[PDB]
Amino acid sequence: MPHAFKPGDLVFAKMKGYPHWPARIDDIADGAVKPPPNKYPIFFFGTHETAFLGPKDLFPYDKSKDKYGKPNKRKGFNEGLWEIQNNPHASYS
Repeated sequence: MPHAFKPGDLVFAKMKGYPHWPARIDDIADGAVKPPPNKYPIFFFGTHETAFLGPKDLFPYDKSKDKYGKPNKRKGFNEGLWEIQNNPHASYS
C-alpha cells in the first residue's frame, strides 16, 4: 500500500501541454524556496527544470514506466529517460 510522496520518489510528472515527463520529488535545500501547501518540488530530468505539482500530476515511476518510458520528440526528454533510469538521485545543479 502506497505512502504519501517523499523526496527521492521517481515519477512521471504531467504538465499541461507536455507529455508525462521523467521527474523526481526533490528535497527542499536549506534556504530554498518552499512549495505551496500540498505541492511538491518536482525536478524534471533532461530539462532539469523545477515546478511545484500536486499528486494528481504525479505518476509513480515503476508503475508507469511501461506506458510513459518511451522516447519522445521533446527537448531533454530522452536525456531525461537516461537520467531517471541510470542516475535519478544525482546532483544535476
